[PDB]
Amino acid sequence: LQTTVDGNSTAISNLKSDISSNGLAITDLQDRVKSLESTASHGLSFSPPLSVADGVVSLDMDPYFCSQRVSLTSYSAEAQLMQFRWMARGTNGSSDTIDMTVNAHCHGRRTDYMMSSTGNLTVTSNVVLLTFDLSDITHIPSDLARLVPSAGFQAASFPVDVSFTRDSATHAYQAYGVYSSSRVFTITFPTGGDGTANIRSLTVRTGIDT
Amino acid sequence: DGNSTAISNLKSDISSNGLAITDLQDRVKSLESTASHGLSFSPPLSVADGVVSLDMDPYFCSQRVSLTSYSAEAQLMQFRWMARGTNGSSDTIDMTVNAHCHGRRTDYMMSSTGNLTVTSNVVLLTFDLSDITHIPSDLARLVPSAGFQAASFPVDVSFTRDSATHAYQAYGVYSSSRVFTITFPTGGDGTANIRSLTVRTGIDT
Amino acid sequence: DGNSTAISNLKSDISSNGLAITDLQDRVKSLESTASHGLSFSPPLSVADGVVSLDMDPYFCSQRVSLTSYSAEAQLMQFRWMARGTNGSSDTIDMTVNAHCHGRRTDYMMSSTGNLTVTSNVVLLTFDLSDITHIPSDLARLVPSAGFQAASFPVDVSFTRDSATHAYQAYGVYSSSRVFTITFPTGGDGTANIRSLTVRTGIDT
Ligand SMILES: [Cl-]
Ligand SMILES: [Cl-]
Ligand SMILES: [Zn+2]
Ligand SMILES: [Zn+2]
Ligand SMILES: [Zn+2]
Ligand SMILES: [Zn+2]
Ligand SMILES: [Zn+2]
Ligand SMILES: [Zn+2]
Ligand SMILES: [Zn+2]
Repeated sequence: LQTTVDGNSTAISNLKSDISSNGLAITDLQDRVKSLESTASHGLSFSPPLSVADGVVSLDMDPYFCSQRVSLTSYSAEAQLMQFRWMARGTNGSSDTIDMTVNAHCHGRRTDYMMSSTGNLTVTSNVVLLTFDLSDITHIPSDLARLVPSAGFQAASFPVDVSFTRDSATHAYQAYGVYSSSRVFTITFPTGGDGTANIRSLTVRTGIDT
Repeated sequence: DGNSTAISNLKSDISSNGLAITDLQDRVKSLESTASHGLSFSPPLSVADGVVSLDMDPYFCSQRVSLTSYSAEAQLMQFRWMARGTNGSSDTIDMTVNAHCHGRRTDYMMSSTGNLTVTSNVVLLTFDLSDITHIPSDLARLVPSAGFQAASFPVDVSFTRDSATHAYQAYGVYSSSRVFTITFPTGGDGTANIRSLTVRTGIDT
Repeated sequence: DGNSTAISNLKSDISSNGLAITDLQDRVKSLESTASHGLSFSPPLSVADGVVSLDMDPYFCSQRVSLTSYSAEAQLMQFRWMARGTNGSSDTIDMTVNAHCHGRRTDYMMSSTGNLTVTSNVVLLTFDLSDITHIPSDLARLVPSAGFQAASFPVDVSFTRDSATHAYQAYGVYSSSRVFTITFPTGGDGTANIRSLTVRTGIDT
């Protein structure tokens, strides 16, 4: 009986020792888990144009502007040469309309217009305004987005080159256009004289950022 | 019996350890669920030694804190290029070419002092990179992008014919990455000679 | 013997706790190895309060879900620039300048007021920002990028001399970030006056 009690006491002391070892290991774990819980990269999110899908972070790229070939580079979208007819509308120095043959070269988010006319435009003053509304294109191109300027571009007048024949002589002017809305721009240019007169063989060259 | 008290005390400590273990298990299971553990990066994003970068083509873009336009130096290349009549001419003509490369835009300004014999009212004139002998060091600035190659593109031409100037808004098209052909009116019909050909155009590379 | 049973029971629970601890140590070691810990982000990527962004120059690019071209408003600046003859002229000439700033491109359309006295067959004409009257607020739009400044660039010029028009494909080059000089033929020799000078060029900013 004395040996029972004394032996059990030694066993208890050994158990105490094990419990303290577990106690210490618990504290080390608690410190380690506290440290892990403070990890800065935990909870990261990504704002457009960055995005995550199934743990893969990507840069979302507009193919008319940029692409990747390992590094971020310029546009991958195919260029187009659009060909259509556009009835331009004279105002402010003309009441007439003129049918323009238009080639629109769309490359990246730049669209360059090259236009020439058949027929003529009667003018009454030394300056005329000519309006280009997308609704007046004879057979609207499918890719309409390429003919609409960006919000940034729309905010300013932009240069337009014009040439035409008046009294069997060709005149040419550095002129300007401006968008009155996303679908409509108007150009203003000298007519090469005063009074009622006719100009023909009108060419318009300009370009826009889309 | 003194032993019984010691046993009762040990039980309480074991139970305390158990509770702390359960708390740790819950916290570690929470840590294992952390959404950011699974993260990788797709080009043009890349990671090296824990640093995540945007890899940038210096001909297109750069950083000055924010992502901005190209840092690559522009170049004004000057060289001669033999162009080849390929329809409406079987003649050739040596062009003096200035190529202004700025970012991924390359603008051509060409002129000639020679003569081109043409046989019809339209001529096709071909520009193959192989016909540049004194090549510049960055020949990739003369190669259009895949996207740009997909369409015809505007070319202005001017020349003299029978002592008269002619100028036309004309078009070119790449038949391959190294070759484009311009198509333009010759200013008349039959066999004739045109002089002082100027060509102005540009490409996106 | 009774406390012997109780000691066996305590032993079993202590053992269970130790094994639970070993498993937690393995899981925590694994968590400590997590590759995504300590990720950082290099310009133009940045992080603020755990949100990772692409910092975008609004004159170059923007996002509309995807990374796209500039959002900044275009501007048509109008000002007077007094250009200075720096070879083949010691004269000055006042230019009316429209600068069309769209994204990081600035296109100049200039027309002259008055006559420029030239002395030779080529003139150099200098455009220093200090000579602009009523300097725009966004002066940054008139300063070429470091990349652009590295090369000469095309400039179109036209003017009148002795009642005849002349027009040349010419070139300019920046001597410093604030100053460029254009070089062009004057259409003759000796002392003369040219008028109605127009200049058209563009720069990447
Ligand atoms: Cl006992
Ligand atoms: Cl324990
Ligand atoms: Zn006129
Ligand atoms: Zn973690
Ligand atoms: Zn002709
Ligand atoms: Zn138990
Ligand atoms: Zn286990
Ligand atoms: Zn003077
Ligand atoms: Zn001349």
